[PDB]
Amino acid sequence: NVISTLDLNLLTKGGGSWNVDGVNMKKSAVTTFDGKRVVKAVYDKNSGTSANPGVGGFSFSAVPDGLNKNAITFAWEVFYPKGFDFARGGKHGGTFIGHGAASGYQHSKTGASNRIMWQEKGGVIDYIYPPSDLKQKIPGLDPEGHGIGFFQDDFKNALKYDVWNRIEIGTKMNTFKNGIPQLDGESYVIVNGKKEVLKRINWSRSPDLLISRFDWNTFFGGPLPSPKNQVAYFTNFQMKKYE
Repeated sequence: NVISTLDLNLLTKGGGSWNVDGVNMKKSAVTTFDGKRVVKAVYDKNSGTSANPGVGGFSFSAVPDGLNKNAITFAWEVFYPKGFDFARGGKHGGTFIGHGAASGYQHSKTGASNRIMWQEKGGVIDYIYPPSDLKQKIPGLDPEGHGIGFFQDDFKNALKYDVWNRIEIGTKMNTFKNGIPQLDGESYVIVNGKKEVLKRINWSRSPDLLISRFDWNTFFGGPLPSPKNQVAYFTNFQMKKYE
């Protein structure tokens, strides 16, 4: 089910068939750790969102050759050395739908996003910014304020220390019938083999607005930044069929 795997030796040289762009390496680095080619994500104390002054994490986008715009999964592995402080959560990355803002406390009629966040104590959630002005039937899936979290009770302390945790996030567009979005989009999260699915999502308002990119942007919060200088390692970024 793997379509392609990002070669991190090409991360700032176009990413091969991933078409990687917008790399913000910051204080992070591609290196070798535990026999694997990884990105060492460096989170300085007080780093998080732009509201916080420190430097932390790294980002990139990709539109890989082979991206199924109607349904796709992205996957990666992350190693948290013992003692890492998860604070009260942060971002990994995920998929964006359409165009227009769908993060950063902004929404748009044309855009949505489906991201993984970590949580306190190494929990995981699905974290969604849905489009403005688009009907939803899932209670609280609202395009205002911050994103909407799902699965908090299913992945408590799922991210263990000193191990390669395996993460996946699947996104499946809703269908349209005579142009009306059909509230049959889906999302799923997998952490170390445990999968949870969310059904009945409207991901976009019209069939021209489909999955448009992978967006990687790892940082603490909001609203709390990294409480100390610390690192995590990410590896094995894959684009996979939606299962």
